[PDB]
Amino acid sequence: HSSGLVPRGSHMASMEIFGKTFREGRFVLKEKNFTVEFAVEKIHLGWKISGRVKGSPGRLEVLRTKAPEKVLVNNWQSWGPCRVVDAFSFKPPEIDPNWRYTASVVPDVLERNLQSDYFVAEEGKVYGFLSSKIAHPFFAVEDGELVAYLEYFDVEFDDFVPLEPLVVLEDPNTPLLLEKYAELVGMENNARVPKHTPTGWCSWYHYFLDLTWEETLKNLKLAKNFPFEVFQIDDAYEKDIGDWLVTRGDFPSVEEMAKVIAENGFIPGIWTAPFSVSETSDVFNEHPDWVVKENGEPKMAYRNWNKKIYALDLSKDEVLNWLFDLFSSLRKMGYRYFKIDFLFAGAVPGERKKNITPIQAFRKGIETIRKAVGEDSFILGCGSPLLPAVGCVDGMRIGPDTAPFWGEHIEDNGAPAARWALRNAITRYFMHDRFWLNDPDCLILREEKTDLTQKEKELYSYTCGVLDNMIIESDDLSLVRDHGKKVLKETLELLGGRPRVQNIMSEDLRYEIVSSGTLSGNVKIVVDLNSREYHLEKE
Ligand SMILES: *[C@H]1[C@H](F)[C@@H](O)[C@@H](O)[C@]2(CO)C[C@H]12
Repeated sequence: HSSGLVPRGSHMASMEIFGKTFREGRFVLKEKNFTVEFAVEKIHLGWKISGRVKGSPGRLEVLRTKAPEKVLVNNWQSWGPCRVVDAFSFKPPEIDPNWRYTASVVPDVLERNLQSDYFVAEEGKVYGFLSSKIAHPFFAVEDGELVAYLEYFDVEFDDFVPLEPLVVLEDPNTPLLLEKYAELVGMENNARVPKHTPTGWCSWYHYFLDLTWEETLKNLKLAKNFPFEVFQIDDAYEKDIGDWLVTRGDFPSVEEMAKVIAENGFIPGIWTAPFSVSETSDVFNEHPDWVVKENGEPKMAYRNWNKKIYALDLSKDEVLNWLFDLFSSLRKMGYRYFKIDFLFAGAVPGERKKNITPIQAFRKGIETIRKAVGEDSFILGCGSPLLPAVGCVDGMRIGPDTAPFWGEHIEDNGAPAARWALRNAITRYFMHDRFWLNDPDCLILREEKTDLTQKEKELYSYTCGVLDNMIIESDDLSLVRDHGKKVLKETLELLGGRPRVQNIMSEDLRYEIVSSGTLSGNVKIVVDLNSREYHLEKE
């Protein structure tokens, strides 16, 4: 009555799991420096590999199989591409040293080989890891083979710790597979998926760093005529990166800002970059030992605001206690919506006080933030590693920044452009209502001080509505007139459904997207991001 299963098909015959022929079973791999105990089990729509590892697994090879020609690949963080690429014509990108870790947490890979983080898909199969709690899970294409790895960053384990589980799903319906992968991720990490999604206003994509409190107050008054729940102050108010409770210019205190917003009937929101401290900040120069190091010196995590930005060492209790105090204080002031940006800084490789992986460090930081703000606060992640944030954040930015222009000829390289922001909202659609609520970035609906056309505004906004994503507007509200108000109202009527991108493996920016059971019934939108055209059907 033996009941173990083995793949029947010829492609699956290439599969090697921890050096073993792929079939159901329990297995052990003993190497010089580590030991893995693992199990392969048949699950609905595929297979699941799980287990435990001890020793020094380093860059642990999990799976090797033949590489498909056309693969949907995924960058580890918000801004980076999720796109279909030819596996064999890859050339190593030039990586800007100011933003190296946005490209990859293991840039040594990306400098030689095509990399995908967390999952990779081909038409009819999905390979995907269900978590990133200790190791960083990634795939590389190495001379025609697709290889799955768990990167432990030289950390040694005296006792067994769990592997990040790997699934291999198979069915002709690729969107279904991605949706089922994401359901498994959500269960593995106890994803937060709020039943209510906030609407709101954000200052960034009109004012940028030039926001003043005078302009903020003008918008706070006008916002009373818009369907906004949250009113969120973005980067501009703070004296420096890390000095979150010190304000600049005409801004009142951080506490005062919250109270003005709340007295005006909005849920107050605030932006921080909580794992980042700039070289000029009070907090860094007061606590130079609080940052990740390289040869005992502070390691640059990225360069922005025209200065070197360092990463907080989230293995340190002093650091976690400082974050806890900060976010507790914010909650006490009345903020209930927190946009937390540049989160990848917390996971940069480097020297930390405790010998834990960068992913373990990251998880401690974001969990600390979660505890501080409480259950009833909404956390929106941004510039963030995706799988390690599941279970912590409520909302997640899943694309590069939008901008007040389309970017018809702008390179797909994670820089701001509405075309690529929207592309990622489409290709990472399946995370929505499974990992978290997807944030496609703000709608820019003004009719002046913008390079966007009316058709572009419609296309972006209606797509986001069909996708049931977060809807946040970012404009000088004075400059939003009848067209912009109408687009918003119509977008909000498209929400509420269960969306699917039906041709997720598309190579030419033309997508067919359906959503069942919206507030407008069943809907379909077909979009072309290069021609900037759409066709929308509503029941
Ligand atoms: C991170 C966010 F992705 C973006 O929306 C905006 O908040 C800024 C402000 O510095 C770029 C950073």
